[PDB]
Amino acid sequence: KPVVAIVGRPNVGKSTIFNRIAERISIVEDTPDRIYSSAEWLNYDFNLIDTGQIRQQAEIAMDEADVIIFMVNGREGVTAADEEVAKILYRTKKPVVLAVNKLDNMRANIYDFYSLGFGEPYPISGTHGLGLGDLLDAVAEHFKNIPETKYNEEVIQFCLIGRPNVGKSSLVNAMLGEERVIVAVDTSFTYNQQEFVIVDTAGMRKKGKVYETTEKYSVLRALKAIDRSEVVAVVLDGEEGIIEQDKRIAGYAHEAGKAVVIVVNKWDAVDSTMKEFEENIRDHFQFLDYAPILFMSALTKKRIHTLMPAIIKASENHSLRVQTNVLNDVIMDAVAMNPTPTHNGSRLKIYYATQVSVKPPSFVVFVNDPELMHFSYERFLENRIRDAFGFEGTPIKIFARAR
Ligand SMILES: Nc1nc2c(ncn2[C@@H]2O[C@H](COP(=O)(O)OP(=O)(O)O)[C@@H](O)[C@H]2O)c(=O)[nH]1
Repeated sequence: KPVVAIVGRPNVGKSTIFNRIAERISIVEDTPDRIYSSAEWLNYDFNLIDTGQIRQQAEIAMDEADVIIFMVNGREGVTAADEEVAKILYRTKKPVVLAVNKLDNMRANIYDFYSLGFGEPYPISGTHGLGLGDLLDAVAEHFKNIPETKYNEEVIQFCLIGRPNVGKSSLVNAMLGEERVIVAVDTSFTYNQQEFVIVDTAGMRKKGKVYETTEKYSVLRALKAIDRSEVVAVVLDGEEGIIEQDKRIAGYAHEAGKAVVIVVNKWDAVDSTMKEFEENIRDHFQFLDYAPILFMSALTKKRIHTLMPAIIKASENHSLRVQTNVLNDVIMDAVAMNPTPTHNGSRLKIYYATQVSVKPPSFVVFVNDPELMHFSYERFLENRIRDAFGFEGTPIKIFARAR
């Protein structure tokens, strides 16, 4: 069932590798010309795809395929022509893997290929079919995060999670009632003529034809939605306040690496009370600090509009992709301020940094010794980055590898 797309500028072995992991399909059940299932022998199954200036491939590809293999040529390196393909493929929420043709994993030791910014290279000799098992290992994993429900990439998916009676049902409509908004297990609406989807909106429709089973099945119901949403809205109870489950479902988002927002509903029904309740939230949600605290009301529409904007802001950042050149200026700037730690002689060195993921954005820092980068410096960098391009709404992770 999964769908994989080899992409890259022409004359890089795209056509070679395809035959490696190729029989064709014709008049059999499908959601599509020129589709193939995986080379039957192979460990796993999925569909391959022929995509038919390369902008046409790149879009048609990321229209119809949930894991994309972008393939350069390492005979003579990261071509000018290549960097524009990457630039096209930066506009996708789907995974991407980096095939580097004709190399020894040795000839692979090139920071240039990391720059392109889709993570680690995976070298592949093509004629001998070396280094390929690792590639399909790096691809297949993503099959485990492909949702069985799919939308156009320009659709934006989100959810209103929390404990019961807090506002979830009331508050969804108040938004839909606004004139900017224009009205299937989910609600598929538009705002400013742009598609939107509140994921599992039967979190409302089910609970009122059905006596409330128990905490377990509803939370699970919610965490399953979170797996499909890009922005979560953790929507509290303004009278009642903090607890277990709010935190529990809200902690899963950060641990899923999800764009979070903190809505405080039933604020009409509240009599300094903000900033004491804010730092009360920031105490008990001291990981969610990037995410903004909204003090709206569903019942009286108070600040109801302070919402879809904040989502778009969070959704925009969750995707937001930084230039490798600027980023390193920021990082070189980091150390000149605060020198790296001493481990009595052995000091940490930061050679080179680069973006690799999004949803949520993720950076690798290349160093002399990974464990020498203690978490303290790791966050210092994180805090520096956020004072540069904001990223206010989203989590970001910072891995680190030996050069
Ligand atoms: N009087 C009163 N009304 C409540 C109480 N709890 C909930 N409600 C009402 O029921 C609604 C519950 O909100 P809802 O959006 O359904 O939250 P959800 O059930 O978690 O989606 C509120 O807007 C309140 O008017 C309560 O303790 N007292």
